[PDB]
Amino acid sequence: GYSSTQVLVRDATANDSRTPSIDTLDDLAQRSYDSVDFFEIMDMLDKRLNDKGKYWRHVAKSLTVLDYLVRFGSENCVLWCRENFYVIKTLREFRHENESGFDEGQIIRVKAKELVSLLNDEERLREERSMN
Ligand SMILES: [Cl-]
Repeated sequence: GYSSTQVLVRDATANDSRTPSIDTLDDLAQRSYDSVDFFEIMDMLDKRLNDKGKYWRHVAKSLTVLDYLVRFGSENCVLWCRENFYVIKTLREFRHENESGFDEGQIIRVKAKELVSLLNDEERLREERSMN
């Protein structure tokens, strides 16, 4: 019931201790230039970027994917972020503390602040994308 690309996004953002591999990130960036795949990718990231609490790994890993797409993927990836900028901005406020009382949300807030800064700086974004 999944397309190839959907399987790839699901694995890249799974609730586990792995970080998205460069191979998978590059696959997603390349596939984002195909409009059918682009929409499949973003729909899955939308779901997982909007997760919370003990499922924070879905959020963290989706933010990793999203940053990579903004830098290396199609222009459509940038367009999506600007449409959905409010949601990305809210991730700067993401909260979750684990059983040990450790703040698992901090990594998400840091990632989100860095992505918001990049998206707010058109020239820097365009320069990075051009060099990539
Ligand atoms: Cl397929």
